[PDB]
Amino acid sequence: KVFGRCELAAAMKRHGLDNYRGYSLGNWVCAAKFESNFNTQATNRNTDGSTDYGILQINSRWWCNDGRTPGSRNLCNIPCSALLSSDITASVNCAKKIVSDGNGMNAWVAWRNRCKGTDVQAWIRGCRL
Ligand SMILES: [Cl-]
Ligand SMILES: [Pt+2]
Ligand SMILES: [Pt+2]
Repeated sequence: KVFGRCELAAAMKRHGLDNYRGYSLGNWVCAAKFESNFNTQATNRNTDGSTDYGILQINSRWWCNDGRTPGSRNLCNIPCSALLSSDITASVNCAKKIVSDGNGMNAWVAWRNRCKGTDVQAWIRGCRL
């Protein structure tokens, strides 16, 4: 499922990401834009042999079990396949443990390089929330 900008914002807001640990909704949407281009089915192989999964490109080295990442953790206690659902509940729930880790949204390189310090609330601009 490829979300719409304001569709995704609404869904994330409905799941409690707006201002979660201080990160306004715009950050979470901008993160999704530059991670998966809003596509729940996005997958991408990392250099280390891990894979990034879903709307926020959650990664198999620490966060989920994909059955093929040697010496990884499943800190969110889910199959990585669960992050490719058209229902974003597990992507959001796992992002909430990721973002609490102490690194914040810096865990996402896309957010750090493309969203951090930008007018991120442009990404929610015009949406009925
Ligand atoms: Cl839900
Ligand atoms: Pt929820
Ligand atoms: Pt939902």
